[PDB]
Amino acid sequence: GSILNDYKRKTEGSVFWAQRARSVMPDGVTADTRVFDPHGLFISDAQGVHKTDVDGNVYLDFFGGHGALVLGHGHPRVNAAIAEALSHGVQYAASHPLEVRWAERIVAAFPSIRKLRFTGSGTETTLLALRVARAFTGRRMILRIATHYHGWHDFSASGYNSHFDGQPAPGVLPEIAKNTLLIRPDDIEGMREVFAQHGSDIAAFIAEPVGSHFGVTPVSDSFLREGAELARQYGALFILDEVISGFRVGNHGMQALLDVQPDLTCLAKASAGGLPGGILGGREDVMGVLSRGSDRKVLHQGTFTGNPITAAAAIAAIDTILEDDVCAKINDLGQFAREAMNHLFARKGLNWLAYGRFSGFHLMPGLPPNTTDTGSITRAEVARPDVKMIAAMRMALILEGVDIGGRGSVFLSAQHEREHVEHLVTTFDRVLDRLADENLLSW
Amino acid sequence: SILNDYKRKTEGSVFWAQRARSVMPDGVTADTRVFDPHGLFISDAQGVHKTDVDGNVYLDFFGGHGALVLGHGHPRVNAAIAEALSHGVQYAASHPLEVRWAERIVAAFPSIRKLRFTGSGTETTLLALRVARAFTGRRMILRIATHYHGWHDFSASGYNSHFDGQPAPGVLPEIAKNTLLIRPDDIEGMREVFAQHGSDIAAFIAEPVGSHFGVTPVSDSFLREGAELARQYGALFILDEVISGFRVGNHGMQALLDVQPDLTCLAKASAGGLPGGILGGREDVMGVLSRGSDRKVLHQGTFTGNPITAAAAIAAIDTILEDDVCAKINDLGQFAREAMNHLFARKGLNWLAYGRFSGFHLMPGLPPNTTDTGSITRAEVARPDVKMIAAMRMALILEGVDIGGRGSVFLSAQHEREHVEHLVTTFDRVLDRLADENLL
Repeated sequence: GSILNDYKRKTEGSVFWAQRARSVMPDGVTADTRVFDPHGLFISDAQGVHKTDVDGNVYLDFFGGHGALVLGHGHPRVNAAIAEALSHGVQYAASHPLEVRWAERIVAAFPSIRKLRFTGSGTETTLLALRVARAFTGRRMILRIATHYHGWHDFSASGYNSHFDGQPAPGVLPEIAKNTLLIRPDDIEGMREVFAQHGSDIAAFIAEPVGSHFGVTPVSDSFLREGAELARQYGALFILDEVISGFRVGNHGMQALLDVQPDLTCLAKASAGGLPGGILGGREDVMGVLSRGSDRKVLHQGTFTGNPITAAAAIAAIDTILEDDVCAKINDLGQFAREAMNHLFARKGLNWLAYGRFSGFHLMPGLPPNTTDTGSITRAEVARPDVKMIAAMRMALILEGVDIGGRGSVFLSAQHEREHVEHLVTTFDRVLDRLADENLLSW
Repeated sequence: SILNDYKRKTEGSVFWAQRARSVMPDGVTADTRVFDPHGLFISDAQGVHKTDVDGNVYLDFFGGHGALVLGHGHPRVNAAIAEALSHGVQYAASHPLEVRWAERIVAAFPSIRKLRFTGSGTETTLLALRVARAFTGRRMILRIATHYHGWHDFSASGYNSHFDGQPAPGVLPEIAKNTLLIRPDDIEGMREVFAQHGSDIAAFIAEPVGSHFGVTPVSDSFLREGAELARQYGALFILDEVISGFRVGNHGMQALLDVQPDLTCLAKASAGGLPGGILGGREDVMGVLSRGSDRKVLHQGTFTGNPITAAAAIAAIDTILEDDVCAKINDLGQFAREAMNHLFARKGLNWLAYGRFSGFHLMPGLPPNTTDTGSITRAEVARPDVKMIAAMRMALILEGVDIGGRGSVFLSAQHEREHVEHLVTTFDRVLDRLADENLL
C-alpha cells in the first residue's frame, strides 16, 4: 500500500527493462538526469502532451525534451518537415540549402549574431564558445557562476553541483580548475572584485539567464547586465547560454529582454527543432577565428553538424513558434500555473512555494506560497528538501498519471492548455495528501 | 579550363554560397567543407548518387565521411527512422530502443561490458579522456601525431598543426603540456616516452589503420606494441573506432588486431547514419560514471541515446550483419585499389592508390606498385599540392563524380564494381586534363 510499492506494481514493465539496462550501462541509464531509485520509467510513445510507458500507462507530460519541445511531442508541422527531409539524405559531404535557411532564421531573431556555426549538441556549443573566447582574446581564465549548467565537458564540470571550493572534479585537469573563476549568483561585490584582480586575464564570462537550470537557482537580470558591462570594459567576451531560453522566452531570446548584446550566444534544444544539434553565433570579429584565414584559427568540425534533418525540424519549429505566437502563450500559461499552484499550497495550509519565470515553475518545499523574494534560494539559505520526500512525490505523481522533472520542475509547451494545468493542480492535491499519509511532509 | 567550367556548371551553388557567406564563417559549418571558389550545394541523395541545386547528378564516394556504410537512404534504415519518429523523440526518461541498441554494441565488442551513449564522435573521445583521467588519477595523454579524435581542446594541438607540442590557439598551454605526441610507427620514441612519463600517462589513444582511416598509415603491430606498453605502465588503452566500427568487420578493428582496449570509441556507422556516439569499455573503468563512484564523472546529454538515432542504429547494424556488408565493401575496396593502380601503370603515372578495407587514398609521387607506405608514415614523401588536389576534385565533379577532400574514397553496400570502373574511367580523363593545364 505504500507509494514505493504502488510505484513498483504499476511500472512492472519498467523494472524488467531497467534490469536489462543495468547490465550494459552504468546505473542502467545513459544520462545522470535519468537516475531514479528504485527505477525510472521506460517510455515507448509520446504525442501531444502525453507519453506512454511499456505497460500502457498514459502520463500527462511536463518535462519531456528538457525544454526542447516548446511545440510538444510530434507537432505535425515539425514531423512532416523531418519526414520530407529524410527522403532526401542526411550527409552529403557538402553544404546544402537547409543549413543556410536555418542559419538565416537564427540571424534574423538575434541581431547580436552576425555569424554562426552549428554544433552537435548544447555541450559542444559551450565547449566551442570557450575555445573561441580563449583563442580570440589570447587569455586563460573563464568566469562562471556557481551552479550554472553549461554541459558536462571539462571546463564546466567543476563547481556545477560540487567542488564549489574551486577544486577540480575527478578527471578534470587541475590546470583547468586553476583557470576557472567562480562567483556566486547575485554576489555583485564579489564579481567586481574578481574583475579588479583578474579582469585582464579573463577570456570570457559565461552565464545562464534566469538562473541555474532555467531558474532553479535564480540569478537576477541586473546581475547579468553588470557582468556583461564589466566583461566589455575589461575586454572579456560575454557568453550568454541561451540553450533553454532560446525560442522559449520570446522570439528574440532572453538577451532582448535583458537588453544585452552578448559577444557569443549558445543555442540548442528548441533552436534545433527538437532534434540533436546546437548553434554558436555572435560577433563578426569574434567568429572570425573560425575562418580559414585567421591568425587565431580554431579548428571546428562535425560529421552531422548542420545536417538537413535537424535543419528541417528547426526551420519548421522556429516558423511555427513565431507564426502561432507560442512564446506569449506559454508565458501566460506559466504565470497561470504558478498562481494556481500557490493558491493550492495556501488552500491546504502548506508552506510550499511555486517559483520561476516564463513557461514553467519550480517547487521549493519550506517556503510560504506568498513569498515574493527568492533571495533565500539564490543564497542557498533554505534547507534542502528531504530526498525521500522528493522521490515519493515524483512516484506519487506517476501513480496519478503525471510526470514532472528533477526535484519539482515543470515546462509548458504550445500544446498545453489551462485545463492541463488545472489537472496538474488537482493531481498535486492528491499527491500531497499521500505524502502526509506517510509522514513525509514537515510543517 | 577546369575552374571556368566548374563555375559554369555550378551557378546555383554560387548563389547559395553567397547566402551562406553572409551567415557562416567561410560560408560553411565545418572546416572540411571549405572549398575555393565554392563548394557544391546538395539537395538530394539516394543510393550512391547525389544531386546539386542545379540538377547535376554525381556519383558519390564520400557522403557520410564513412558513416553511410549502407549508402544514402537505405530502405530498412529510413523505414525504422520513420517508424520511430511517429512515437516521439525525447521522453525525459529511458526507453527500450537505447537498451536494444546497447545490447547490439556489447554483442559485437566483448571488450565493452558497460557503455554510455553520446552526441557525437567528438563527445565520445572527450568523455573517454575524462574517464581515463578520473579512473587513473593521472594527467597526461599520449596520442599519435596527425591522428584525428575530434575538435575539442585535448585533440586539437598536434593534429594538423603545432607538431612540436605547442598549444593551438585557445588551447590552455597546460593542456598541450599534458599531451605527449609520438610519430606513427616510431616504436623507438614510444618506448622513450613511456620511460620518461609512463607513470603519469592516463591513456594512450589511437585511431586504427591510420590518420583519417589510413591517410597516414599506422601499423597494426605498432598499436599492439602501444597497447602492451600502456597496460604495463598502468595506462589505459583507448581505441578510436569511430570509422572502423561496423565497417571493417562485424567485430571492429580490435578483433582484427587481437586487442581488448580498456575503452572503445564508436560513432558514424555505429549510430546508423544519424547523430550520436558510444563510449564503452572495462567494467571498472566505466564505473567512474556510476552515482556511487569515489571518482564520479558527470555525464549527460539531452538527445543522447534518443530513439530516432537508436532506431537507425538498430536497423543499420542488423542489415550490416544480415547482408554481410563488411565483406562486400572490403572486397570492393581491394578491387578499387587494384583498378586505380592498374590505371596509373597504363598511363605511366607515378601515383599510388593505397589504404585498406572499404576505401583508398591517393599519394602522388609514389609508383603504383609500391608495397611499403613507410615513406608516407614518416612524412618523407611530399604531401600533394593543394591546388592540384582542388583542381582534381573540380575536374571529377565536371565528370559527375565526387570524392573526399584529399583524394580519398569510401565505399558503401550500394556501390558495385560498375561504379568503381566508372570512377577509374573518369580519373583517366581528369589526369589528362590536369596535365594539359600543367597541374600534376
